[PDB]
Amino acid sequence: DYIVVKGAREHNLKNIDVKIPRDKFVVITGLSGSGKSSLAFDTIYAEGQRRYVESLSSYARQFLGQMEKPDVDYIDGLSPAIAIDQKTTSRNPRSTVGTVTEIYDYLRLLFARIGTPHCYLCGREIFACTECNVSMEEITPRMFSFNNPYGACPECTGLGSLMNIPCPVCKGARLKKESLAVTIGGKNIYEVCCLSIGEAKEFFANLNLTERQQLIARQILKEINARLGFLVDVGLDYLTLARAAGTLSGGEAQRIRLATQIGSGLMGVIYILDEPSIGLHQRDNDRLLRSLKKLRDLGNTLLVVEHDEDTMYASDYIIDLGPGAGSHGGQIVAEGTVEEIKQNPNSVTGEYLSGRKKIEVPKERRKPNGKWLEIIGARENNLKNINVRIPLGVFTCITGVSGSGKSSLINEILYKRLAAELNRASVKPGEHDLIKGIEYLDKVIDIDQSPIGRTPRSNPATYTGVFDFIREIFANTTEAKTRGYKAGRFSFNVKGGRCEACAGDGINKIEMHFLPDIYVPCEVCKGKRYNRETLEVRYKGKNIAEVLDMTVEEALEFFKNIPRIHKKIETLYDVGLGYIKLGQSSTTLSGGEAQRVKLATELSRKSTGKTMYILDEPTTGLHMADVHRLVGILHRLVEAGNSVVVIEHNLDVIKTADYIIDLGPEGGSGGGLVVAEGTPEEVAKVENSYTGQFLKKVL
Amino acid sequence: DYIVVKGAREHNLKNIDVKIPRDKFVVITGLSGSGKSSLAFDTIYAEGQRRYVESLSSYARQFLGQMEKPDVDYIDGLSPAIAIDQKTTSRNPRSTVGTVTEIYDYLRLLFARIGTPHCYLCGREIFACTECNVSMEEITPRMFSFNNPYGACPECTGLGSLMNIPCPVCKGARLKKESLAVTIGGKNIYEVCCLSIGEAKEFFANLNLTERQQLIARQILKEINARLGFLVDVGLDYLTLARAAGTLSGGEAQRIRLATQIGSGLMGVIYILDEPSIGLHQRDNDRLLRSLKKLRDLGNTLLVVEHDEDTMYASDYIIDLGPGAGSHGGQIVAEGTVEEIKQNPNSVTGEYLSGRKKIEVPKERRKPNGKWLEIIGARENNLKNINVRIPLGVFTCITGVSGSGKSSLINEILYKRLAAELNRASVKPGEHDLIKGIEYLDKVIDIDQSPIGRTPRSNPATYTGVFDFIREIFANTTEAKTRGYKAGRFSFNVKGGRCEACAGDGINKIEMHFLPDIYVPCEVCKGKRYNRETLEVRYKGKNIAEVLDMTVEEALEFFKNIPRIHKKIETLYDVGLGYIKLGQSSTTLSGGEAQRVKLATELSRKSTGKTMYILDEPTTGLHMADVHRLVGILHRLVEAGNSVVVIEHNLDVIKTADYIIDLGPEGGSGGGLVVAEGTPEEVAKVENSYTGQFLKKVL
Ligand SMILES: Nc1ncnc2c1ncn2[C@@H]1O[C@H](COP(=O)(O)OP(=O)(O)NP(=O)(O)O)[C@@H](O)[C@H]1O
Ligand SMILES: Nc1ncnc2c1ncn2[C@@H]1O[C@H](COP(=O)(O)OP(=O)(O)NP(=O)(O)O)[C@@H](O)[C@H]1O
Ligand SMILES: [Zn+2]
Ligand SMILES: [Zn+2]
Ligand SMILES: [Zn+2]
Ligand SMILES: [Zn+2]
Ligand SMILES: [Zn+2]
Ligand SMILES: [Zn+2]
Repeated sequence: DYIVVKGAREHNLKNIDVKIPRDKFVVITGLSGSGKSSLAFDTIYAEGQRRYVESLSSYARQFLGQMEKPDVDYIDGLSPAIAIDQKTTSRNPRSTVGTVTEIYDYLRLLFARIGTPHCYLCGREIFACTECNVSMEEITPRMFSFNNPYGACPECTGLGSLMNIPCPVCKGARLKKESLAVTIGGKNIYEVCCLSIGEAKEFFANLNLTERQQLIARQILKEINARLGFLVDVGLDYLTLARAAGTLSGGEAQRIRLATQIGSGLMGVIYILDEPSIGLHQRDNDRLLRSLKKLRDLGNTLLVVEHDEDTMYASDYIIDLGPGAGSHGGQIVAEGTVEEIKQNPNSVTGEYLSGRKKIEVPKERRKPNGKWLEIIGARENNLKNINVRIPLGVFTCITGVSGSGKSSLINEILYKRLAAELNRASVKPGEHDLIKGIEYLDKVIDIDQSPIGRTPRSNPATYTGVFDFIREIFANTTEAKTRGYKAGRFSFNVKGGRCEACAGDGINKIEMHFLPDIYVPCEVCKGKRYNRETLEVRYKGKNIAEVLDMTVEEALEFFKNIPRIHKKIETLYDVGLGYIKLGQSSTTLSGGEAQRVKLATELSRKSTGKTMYILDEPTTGLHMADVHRLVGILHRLVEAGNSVVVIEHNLDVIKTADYIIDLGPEGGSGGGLVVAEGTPEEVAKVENSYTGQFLKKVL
Repeated sequence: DYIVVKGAREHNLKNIDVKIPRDKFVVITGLSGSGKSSLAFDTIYAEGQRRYVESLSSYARQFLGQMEKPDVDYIDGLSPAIAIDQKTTSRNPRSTVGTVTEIYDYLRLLFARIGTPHCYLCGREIFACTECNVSMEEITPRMFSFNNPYGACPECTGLGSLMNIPCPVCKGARLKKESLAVTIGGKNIYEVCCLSIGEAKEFFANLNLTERQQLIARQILKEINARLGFLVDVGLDYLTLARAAGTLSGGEAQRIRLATQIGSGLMGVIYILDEPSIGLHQRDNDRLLRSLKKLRDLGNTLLVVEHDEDTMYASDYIIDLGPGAGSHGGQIVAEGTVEEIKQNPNSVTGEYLSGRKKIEVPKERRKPNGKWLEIIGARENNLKNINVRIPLGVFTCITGVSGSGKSSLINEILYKRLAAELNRASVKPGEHDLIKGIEYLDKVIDIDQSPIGRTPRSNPATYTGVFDFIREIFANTTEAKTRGYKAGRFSFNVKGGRCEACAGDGINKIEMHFLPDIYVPCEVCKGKRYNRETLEVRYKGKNIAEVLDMTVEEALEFFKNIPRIHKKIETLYDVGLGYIKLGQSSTTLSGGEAQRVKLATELSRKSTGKTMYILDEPTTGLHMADVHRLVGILHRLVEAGNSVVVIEHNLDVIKTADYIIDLGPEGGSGGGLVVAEGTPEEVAKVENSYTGQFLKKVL
């Protein structure tokens, strides 16, 4: 009844042991990069998945790949583990929302059972019609499926789009003309799938059937209603069953997977979730928590990595890691219920939970200086031809419920148009007329969690530009002048100073007969990426490799004398990356580390006062202290004369914003409008706004 | 706490429902082809595997394939399912017994922890030696692994055999010369792996370590001892950790998988096993049952398809299907504990359990007629250069414990030599000198469970030769003579009578854009495999397609007038295939059905009295009634003047044999000898023979 883990030394874990209770709601918390995500996914999920995959067939196990064995002594009390995260892929066009949620099969069964046959030539009711003289075969569930030759459209082989343009025959219905003739309640299968989830649930609720039809089709109706209710309680009440799976975002895919797992009813499975509440409005938090509790009540163990206060208060057991990040983290500081953590004096989460540390609402807010950005005729996706004014020089937050269209309206329209107008891009913008006020801006930079590189030749030091200064100060030493060296000698990108064996990468590729490529450190350079002649030069007792190896915190004291390097190192420390090292490969950096590197690079630049920054959910996977630091950094950037636009669902970040734009009042076809605009105080006075109500409650 | 299954209609299941208790020892029983194996594997295992695979990554799920959805209404209370069966594959040479059992990792850890360094050039002890002037790196567990560049032999990339001949450098050790220098207790890792499992366990038990060594290496020793004990209790105490996984047989692989599953300690997993006791001697039955109970006691549900009496008596819940096979089966006849089934008057298993029906020991036994088969210098595998005499004209059974070498000695030596001498084969026989008495035999036929064909053009009717008689009697009708037809017209292999659309196969291949090939019935012939002109001819109110469609039981009454067809149909009914149809495709036949078809074909032949039949475990997946029928058929074949040699572990079949040859007294290197020979009464008088003791107890 316990999951005993001993000798966990994965990544930065400091040889810790823990006993996680089974069949309970367990939440893991900690600072960003403190090792909680590693401790969960790389140890427990990896072991649970491997112990089940290895027992399967040899062909399937090899096809799925060989998961790396975690550095753990022994794990006791383990079950097969399923991980849900925002890591979806396009996969294939054959899969849609209905197929993933396993409701299309029930729809096919219902249409085969109580469907009403019809003639596609004469339009009358029917197994043959005396008017059109056409004979039809027996009704089977296989006919309504587009994955079989009996029902798939012959022109587009049941894909709905010739390889992409829509199929002219079925117009994307993915089914034969004869199959679509069968209609239930005046709507065929395609029309039912085209409806929204809530609309479909309402239609099924009030559907009228005869006594025989109700008697024969009851379990199917019950299952369909239960699955639709699960989907609604999850939060995706605006989606359509006919939507392709690839087009869904990470959060939508994760929530769909959660709903499918709830519907399946699997028992004795360890579920590991990575921030289920991300990309979700505050009003859906209670429903999400209820859904999580319902999933747990099926006989499953829940391991949720969430920093939400409501999730903390609704959990059974909380495990806190820290007290810092990187080399300062990897230890269990607090453990117990929420009350024990709140009373714990050495817990980072408890300090914010008890109210000792909190984000203070500013007493003064900036005002626009007559410069505005106007968007005219925004009609992309569900936008109802609205016009929005975005003030310049202030901190602007775009709020609204999920599916309101804020992410599309920002990313696919404003950022694309600004990039085309300023950076001379080659990407088609969204459906809009024109943008007024572009001349007030000079450049636009988008900050996200995408990796900063794909090769080991890119490092945070090189990205921030401090590597050039380091090379110059190394070449300015007495030894370099004596030996006639150049500033480019101390670089792993130009031949002459780097090691020729690994070409400056520091690693070598070894190919096995029946195994994938394995990367090992270079033997000639011992992973130092430099030859002996270059490494012979030392400045202040340290060489170039030693300088690259040390962390930002050590570099702060080491480079106190040089002001130009000191400024960049101080910026990197202020963006919260004091534990990282300058020589770390960009391929190993996480999303948060890459975002912090980009923020530090933007801060170090000489702002001209005509720069616009766009951030899409910057608080993904961030603790309360990380949120406070990010708010401070954003406020500093705004005070630097630039403009910041952030799409955020966190109330703490929202309450500190200067301008708020609300999109709603619902999601999907029910949204795309503008509800409230202005300062947070003004928005809090709007009655018909959920964000306004939550802001009024917070303030 | 229950597994509720409703509306199960897979294959021949007659829409049954059942409630299987959870976390209990459950045994499913029934006649061969009664639908128990289908009801278990195709429904429960398929659903449990699919509900876990679909939740995994898209790339892994598609790589592992898409399991077919069973025809079941709904299943409640399900967990991920693991199926263990004799369906292993060669896979890759990179996997051995130790790697599969997950003991090689612990061996590497132990050698890295308490290993004794040594010099491979001077032979002295050592991190460098002042004599050879050679420096060695730090000892790490990765060095002892052959799947990494640090330890793999460079000549053969860590495979142990260049692509096959052994690597001249490492001589199959799969490791570098420096790695093998580290020895624990006078033996390196390769020598430890080369030892038998029991010998290795004994060596580890009496291994002497210092106080510090014992303190630092205790968990590893405990895990190694536990895994070795599990392997011994399973029954494979003669295997070697260095043996390749591909060379293992089906039973050995299944038992290794069982031992690995026990060692892993997974919880909340439904385990489905297909005859775990097959290929195992009676003396290991108690140990196997104890191992199964220990595996269940970890919090798992056991679904065992076994016909053993001891398994029935050691189980918690028994579900019995029947009462017949094929169309007569697919229903739950009895359900409850062993006492309830024994008292049940309409249970097939209970009738044999209570003693109402039993196999009677013959009161007289046949004697050899001076004709014997002599094998001289049999040295293949573990045979210790023994000579065996096999009498001719009688029923001979080859017994012995697992690993004694009976299967090798028979199949790879005697059958191969007889085939080369008589049928003019091109397969190299085993290590033997010569065989005396070959001139007494005319031909040798081996009967196994391999499929009788790979195309739909082969059917049991064509295999037995009755199809030619059916074609002749169809062409002898008045209509065929009037239309000038030929005997070859009513055949799906020659153009002229068969349907040209499907070329007589009856199915068509349809290729999808992103899906594998799908086979559907031919539209032109409607699956009848004949054109309208041929089908127009009817004999006694039935056409050729109708004749092919009907079962053997109906054909018995239909073809009473024709004696030649009646004899073959009666033979097919007597071999227990009265439920099968003549037109069934050979690709869909199971192993038991194929074996019965081969037995019927052999029975229908005109025996010349100089034929030898070899059967390897013919009682695989057979009920008690099936065993009785097989014993009767074998006795009839022996009485037909031929010779039968059967390698069987079942005591019921053994007690009815005329001659018994015992190989032992142990398995592996401890066996390969001859213990007892003669009649079962004589064998039962041998004290140092487990088979003799069991025969004495039975008689
Ligand atoms: N490729 C697409 N095809 C059809 N409809 C789409 C597509 N992409 C988005 N939509 C819909 O158009 C709207 C886009 O809203 P979007 O801006 O993506 O969501 P949001 O309000 O920011 N919520 P969230 O992503 O959950 O944080 C939603 O109603 C989507 O369902
Ligand atoms: N390819 C191989 N390489 C090495 N040893 C082998 C190989 N095949 C078999 N052996 C060994 O040689 C002997 C062969 O015995 P075998 O006849 O296969 O077993 P058996 O006594 O019939 N038992 P079972 O198969 O369990 O019913 C055993 O000791 C095996 O471990
Ligand atoms: Zn009509
Ligand atoms: Zn189409
Ligand atoms: Zn190098
Ligand atoms: Zn030496
Ligand atoms: Zn080698
Ligand atoms: Zn045809």
